[PDB]
Amino acid sequence: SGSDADKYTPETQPITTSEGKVPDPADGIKNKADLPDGTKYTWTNPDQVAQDVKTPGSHTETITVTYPDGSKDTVTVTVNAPAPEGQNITTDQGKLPNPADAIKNKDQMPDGTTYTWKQEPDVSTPGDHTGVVEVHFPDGTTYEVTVDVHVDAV
Repeated sequence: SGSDADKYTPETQPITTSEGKVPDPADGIKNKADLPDGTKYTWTNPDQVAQDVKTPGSHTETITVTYPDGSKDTVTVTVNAPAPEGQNITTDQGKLPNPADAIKNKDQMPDGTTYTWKQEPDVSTPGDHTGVVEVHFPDGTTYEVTVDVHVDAV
């Protein structure tokens, strides 16, 4: 059509965000310098990206690229919100750790997130065990994390 949208090819790159924060959609475009001066970048669905960033995962979002000729291109980008990550821990035979100890990035979870054992590791037996930590978000959602617990013989 001879439009800018037909001429240019915006390339996306994954966006990593922090808990609940929507970034500038321009952050999702790898080759902004390729595009005309004054090209605009907009979250195509602001409500969706706002809700998606409040939960762990790699979420598919769309960015609208508005060109100076009035044409537009809507591209797909990943927005990554942190998930609770397990870390290996060690405990004495018989002792069940605080489940929070088995989560490596508690600081990346929403303020007020708490932790339980959904499935406790069997600490009465020395050796390597897995347990499941339940991550309890303030908004009432939860996340299960399989974690490794080494039990030292006593």
